Amino acid sequence: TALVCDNGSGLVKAGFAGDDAPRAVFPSIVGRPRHQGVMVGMGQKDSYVGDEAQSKRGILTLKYPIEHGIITNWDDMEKIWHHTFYNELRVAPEEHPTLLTEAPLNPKANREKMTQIMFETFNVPAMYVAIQAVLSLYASGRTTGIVLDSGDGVTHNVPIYEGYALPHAIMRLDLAGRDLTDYLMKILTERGYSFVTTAEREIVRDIKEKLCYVALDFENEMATAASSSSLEKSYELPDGQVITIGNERFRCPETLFQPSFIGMESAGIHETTYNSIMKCDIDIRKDLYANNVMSGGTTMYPGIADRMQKEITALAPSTMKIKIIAPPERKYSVWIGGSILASLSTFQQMWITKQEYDEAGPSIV
Amino acid sequence: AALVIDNGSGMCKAGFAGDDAPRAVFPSIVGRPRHQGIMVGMGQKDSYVGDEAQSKRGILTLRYPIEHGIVTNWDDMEKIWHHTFYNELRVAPEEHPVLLTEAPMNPKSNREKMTQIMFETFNVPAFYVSIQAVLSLYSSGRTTGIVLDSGDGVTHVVPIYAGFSLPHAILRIDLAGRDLTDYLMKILSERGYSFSTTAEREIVRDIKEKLCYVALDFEQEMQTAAQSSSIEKSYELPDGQVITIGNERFRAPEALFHPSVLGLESAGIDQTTYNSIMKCDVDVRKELYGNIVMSGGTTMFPGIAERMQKEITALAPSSMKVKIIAPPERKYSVWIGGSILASLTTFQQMWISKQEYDESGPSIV
Amino acid sequence: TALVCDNGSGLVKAGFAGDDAPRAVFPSIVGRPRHQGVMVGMGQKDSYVGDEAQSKRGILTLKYPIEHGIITNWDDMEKIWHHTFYNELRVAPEEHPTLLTEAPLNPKANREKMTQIMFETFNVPAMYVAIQAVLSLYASGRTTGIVLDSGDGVTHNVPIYEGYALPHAIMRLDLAGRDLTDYLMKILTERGYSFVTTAEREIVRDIKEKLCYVALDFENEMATAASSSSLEKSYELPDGQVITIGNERFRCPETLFQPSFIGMESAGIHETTYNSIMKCDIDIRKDLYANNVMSGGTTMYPGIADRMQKEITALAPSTMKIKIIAPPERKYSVWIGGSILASLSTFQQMWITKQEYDEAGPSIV
Repeated sequence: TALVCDNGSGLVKAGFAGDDAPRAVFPSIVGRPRHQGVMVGMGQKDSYVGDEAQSKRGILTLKYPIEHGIITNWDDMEKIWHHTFYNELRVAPEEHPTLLTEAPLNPKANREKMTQIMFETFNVPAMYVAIQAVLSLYASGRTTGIVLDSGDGVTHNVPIYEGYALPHAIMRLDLAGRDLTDYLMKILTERGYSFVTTAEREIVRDIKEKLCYVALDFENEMATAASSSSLEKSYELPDGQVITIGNERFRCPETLFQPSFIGMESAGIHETTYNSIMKCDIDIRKDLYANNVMSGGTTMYPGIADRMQKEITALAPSTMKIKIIAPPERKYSVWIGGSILASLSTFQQMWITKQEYDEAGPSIV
Repeated sequence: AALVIDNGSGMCKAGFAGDDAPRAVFPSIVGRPRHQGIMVGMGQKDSYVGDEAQSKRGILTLRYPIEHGIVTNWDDMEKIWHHTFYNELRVAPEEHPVLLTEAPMNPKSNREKMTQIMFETFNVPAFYVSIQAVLSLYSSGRTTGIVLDSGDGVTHVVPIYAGFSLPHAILRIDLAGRDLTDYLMKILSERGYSFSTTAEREIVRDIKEKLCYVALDFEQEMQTAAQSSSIEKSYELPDGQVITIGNERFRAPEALFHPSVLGLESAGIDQTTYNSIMKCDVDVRKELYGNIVMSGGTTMFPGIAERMQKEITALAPSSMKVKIIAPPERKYSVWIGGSILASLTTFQQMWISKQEYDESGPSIV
Repeated sequence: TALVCDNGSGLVKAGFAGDDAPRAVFPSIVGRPRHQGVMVGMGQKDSYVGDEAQSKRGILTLKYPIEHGIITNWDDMEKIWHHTFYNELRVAPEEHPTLLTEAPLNPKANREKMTQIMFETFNVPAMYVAIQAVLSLYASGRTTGIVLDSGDGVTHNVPIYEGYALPHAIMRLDLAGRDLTDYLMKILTERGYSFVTTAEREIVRDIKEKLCYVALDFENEMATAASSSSLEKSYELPDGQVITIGNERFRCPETLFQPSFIGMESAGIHETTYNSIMKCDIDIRKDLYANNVMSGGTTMYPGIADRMQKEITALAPSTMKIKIIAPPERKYSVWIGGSILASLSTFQQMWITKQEYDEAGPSIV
């Protein structure tokens, strides 16, 4: 059977086509040691991937090999792809068709390099690479719609008709998980605190998951922040510092809607939906609006879907019939979409064989 | 001497009669500041146009008043001219007879309204409006010839038999040089290519000009882009990223022959030439077949004349004299046709006088 | 028991006999899939008829099997009827007598081949084929007159006196429901609009039915268009672009009186009536001038009967009584007549059975 492997900028999820829910789920980090010391009962080790990269981070420096949707470094990608099979999944590549995911609408060479390294270094009998937002539409179990796939690096509004994007409206904005934590980090220093290590930047990254939320209306939320302590939510910062976070808790995740808040020349996410759709053919738009679907990391925020209903309806003509879906499982949607499609009998023919590599070469798809 | 200001949907060119090269060529963008302020540099003036407005996006909200060579906003079109006269050419409208252009099959009122503003707010001593294809044909030194503009704005085929357009086959495709840059801006994304801000989208426009070509046979080509990096040409993005560009090099221009890849079941430029020619009378058809003149910016792509020559040969009888003629200057022919027409001595009695304007009014054209 | 199934340039109308209004109703379209993929619900498919095809129109190749009321392909047609019995009426053709309709100039071959398909494949027990305009006269209940049959594909003048339709007096004029809608496309796009996608492609059809007028006195209604009265009629798209249709609204039905509006240098319906009544005998004439019956989808226009009233009255002898009988039901009359006829207590011994069919062969029917 086959393996599906969502390479995030920050999270890499993998498993056997057949199950509902992914097996290997690890941070996309390659760490590297900061001093010649011996690990307790190990060789010194040149690098650390995912999880042991995460725990041994302090004595380390951590690079992520995927930034903003791009695989940037290609060795550190191999270390991730290795850490899947030979560490997380307990498998040998040549046993398995493998599938990986990519950022709405491809050319060639970065996929060539993906396809290449698969069949050569690892020797997987088959590969397929399939679209990240479009696979969230496959997870949502429909054809048409507009996805907002926003992970660590890169958000995407993707409008779709048939299985594919109506791609001319796929706005990127590289305003996403990373710079959202950078805001929380600043607005807590502003609040009177400090943070130094990347571990501490994880603890920031973390308060983002647990305490940062999306109001239905910012202006009334700033008002209720100014009225009652109600919004303040403390948390024991591991050391000790039970810190209070109040108006910040929305003033960070807001950043999708206001890049002005970090100080960037982008219009907000709420508007980019309308503009992507206005860029598209005009009547099928109705279907697109009716299936606005969300996915990834930064889409996990408490309130974001109902607020997208306030916002996008005020942008669009009132009779528009807009409907935002955002799967409860959404961190894994690209993989749910993946497992099922990889396991699909009418799609079994579409996989890239080993054979097609050895004859036709890396730019197969 | 008498001016020529061709109102490109994205590219406006000005100048006079007689000049060989267009004197004032600029991005036809009206820019207004997002918070108009008290001082210099701070966004001071209620409208900018051209390369100034272009860099100043960061302070502005940009507009294109002309959509599909149909001026869809006059209150912005005017103020472009007020910059084109006073800030580009640095001259006063009331002194020079003006020649300005139109997209074929212009709704008469819109012409009459250009005619209105020119003589009323602009008080120009004389004026004449002119059809874009028909001027580009004059910049080949022809009377007769079916012409096909593909500009930034809109793509237009005209059976110009002997200096007259035959309306009934003046065909339009609303997928064009803008939507082609867009066609590229779709299909670079899963190599992590970042095109999403207007700055980035500019960069994808540059790649379209520099690398994108019409393959002589689409499918064969694809398999050479698979088999070899023969197609694969690298490019350094303004930050410094050595990217490589391959399939998109031939896939991006090909939306002109297959509108479908954008999402418009419209006939390709070739099919549309043919279908315009048949829609003319039998004897008109012969010369049109042998005198297909290409015009605009989007007719520049390497491959396009040889490819049009191939396909129209399949489409016409074996013994039919198919013959393409393309100007190396085709992004500017429409302007050159202006400058030639204004300088034509014969034509000095053909201008619309200020007299006729005030005796007979806007409707006379 | 008996069935009636009217085959149109636009729509099939099927049912049983003696039902008031058609049981099955579907667009004469036959689509083929352009993409080898599973429409998850079906397996692989052959072809799509009706609204199966009018849903999947983008991914299909649509074909019009019955150009202008003449059966133009028998492959697609056999499938239409294969769809008619089983899927729509949900029953088996072999226990059901089946009346169908035919064109006023319909060749023997077309009558005989529809009947070959009828018995020899579907195995129906008894069938009838009957001339479209007569069946409107039979829904109008009379034996005599001149029947102005304008549907989607064809406009007709069929005189009848006693039962049977008059072959050399039947006028036909191939400009009708389609030619009018896609004209309303041009004049309204000309009014500064564009029906770019599928459902406003549908809205140019919708507007034509609901909103349009055969204004009585068009000339002094052109004055009323030009002096601007509140004749203007907004309607919304699927988005919130309220489109304002005012004048064109009547300037499009105007084509059934002057064929010049599209481009045919020929006499409008009104005249062609008068001409057929000339070509008809003298003694009949007083009937024809007073039993001018109109039907087919296109005759539904607000004002068309009054207008026809005046047009032929301005051509006839003033000693003559004139009457254009436009029934409130006219878009289904061709079937109502059929249904009534099949349900007639006298018609059973004209139910042409397989016994009659076999022994005589196709030429019995």
